[PDB]
Amino acid sequence: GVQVETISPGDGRTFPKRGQTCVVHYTGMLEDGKKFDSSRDRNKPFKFMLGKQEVIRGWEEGVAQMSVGQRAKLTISPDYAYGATGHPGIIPPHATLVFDVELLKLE
Ligand SMILES: CCOC(=O)[C@H](Cc1ccccc1)NC(=O)[C@@H]1CSCCN1S(=O)(=O)c1ccc(C)cc1
Repeated sequence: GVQVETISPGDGRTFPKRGQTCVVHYTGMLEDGKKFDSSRDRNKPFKFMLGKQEVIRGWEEGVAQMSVGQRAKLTISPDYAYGATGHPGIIPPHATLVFDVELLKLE
């Protein structure tokens, strides 16, 4: 599933609701720890609507547990990410994914 390990705490009271747009900054890594993507390096937060299934299951469920302001490490097993298929061109089959995600704002 998805594990959430806090880096820096959020407000502990404002949690994303389905239908809201989560605004975040993230870095993604495979098990070797190497960065394969980063919104921070583009200096532009990434946005997604919780519940629209436009991000992997680990992200919908992991970010849903965070509060605004929280920065956490999300460790996602393959079944909650790309499974046996992977995402051709960047994530191989059977990949556990680790993301550093900071929930910046809700819109
Ligand atoms: C039910 C499935 O939804 C999705 O697999 C998506 C769709 C998407 C891919 C790249 C950029 C934006 C949106 N990606 C991710 O959920 C995940 C987490 S959210 C950040 C994006 N990425 S990722 O960082 O793991 C990734 C980066 C680049 C590529 C090309 C593919 C995946």
